[PDB]
Amino acid sequence: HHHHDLVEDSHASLELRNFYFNRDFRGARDNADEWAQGFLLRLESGFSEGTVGFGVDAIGLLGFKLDQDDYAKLGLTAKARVSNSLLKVGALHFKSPLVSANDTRLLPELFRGALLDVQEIDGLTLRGAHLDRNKLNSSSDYQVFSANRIGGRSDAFDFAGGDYRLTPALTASLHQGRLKDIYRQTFAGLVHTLDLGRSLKSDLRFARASEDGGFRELDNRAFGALFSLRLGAHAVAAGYQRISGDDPYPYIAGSDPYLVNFIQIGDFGNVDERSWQLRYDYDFGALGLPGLSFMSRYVSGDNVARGAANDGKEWERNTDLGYVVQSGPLKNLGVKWRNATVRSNFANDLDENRLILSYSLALW
Ligand SMILES: CCCCCCCCOCCOCCOCCOCCO
Repeated sequence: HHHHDLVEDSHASLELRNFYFNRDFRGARDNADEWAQGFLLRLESGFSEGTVGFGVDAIGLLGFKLDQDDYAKLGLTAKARVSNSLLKVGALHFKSPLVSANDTRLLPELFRGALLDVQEIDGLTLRGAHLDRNKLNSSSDYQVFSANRIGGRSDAFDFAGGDYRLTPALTASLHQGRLKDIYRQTFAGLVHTLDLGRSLKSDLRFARASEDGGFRELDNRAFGALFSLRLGAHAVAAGYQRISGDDPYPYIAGSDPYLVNFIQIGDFGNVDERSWQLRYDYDFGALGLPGLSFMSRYVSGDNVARGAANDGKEWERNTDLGYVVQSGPLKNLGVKWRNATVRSNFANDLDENRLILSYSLALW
């Protein structure tokens, strides 16, 4: 019986987040501070029997400040399954080259709309979405979209894309989408994974955007290259990014851009910006400290447009230090410290600390 299949096969978890966030400006008059507690209840039902299985997911968000992020929200999502392909309608949170929901604050950004994931066929995975609302990570209400830096107003985002495995090691991607009445963007990607005794990942990105509808003329191009070398417990990555045209890298305001040099604070997607990144990771497991992690990265950008000049420059340093409790009562309890420093000649200098204490508990 259907209703009961929904429950019998359902799963659920609760996540607790305690979150401290600090922004210190070099213009101290813009210094923000926040201490908050969040709760996230995730409910995923099973599917009703048949060719097309139906189900329902829910996500409950509660946040309050401790000193916006003072709210409660429940988002429903109807779903429909055939073979291994999935359609969702309602509240959405997913990642893709042209649109990615953010979850780096207390509570996640959500979109409203329809998302369709077609199961991998012959090495090919197709995805598509129609979105019509954005709910910023820090707020409870759904609003229409605008574009980062660029502005505009839009009540529809659409995209379709394919990810194709040319071989087991090489994946090619092509996504096309539109933020209605603001911009159109197309993305092509190539990713090579070399697994030896140790690994090298090569990630190439190219995206072009222009205006849509009656929006002011818009021209942007963004090329990215990221090479990530895994060497035992060590990892080093080098990234290169170049933004071109009259306009900066467009994306839905509030969301995450798919730029290889997008980091804790900056996207390095300013007009004409050229940037390079070095990144290091160490996993302390082999050493005997499973659960301890460290990450450090640096990005330097130049060629940024300042009026008719191109002498804008910036750099940002990030450091992540994190520990997950491995055993005992408090098992799965995780603490993470994210520290960022930014300096530029076209924006304000900033130091930022994020401290996140998180605990996840399976209900069933
Ligand atoms: C948490 C502090 C992060 C600072 C980064 C330190 C850089 C670590 O580089 C060490 C790499 O050294 C390679 C080891 O040299 C090979 C010889 O011995 C290897 C066999 O144990």
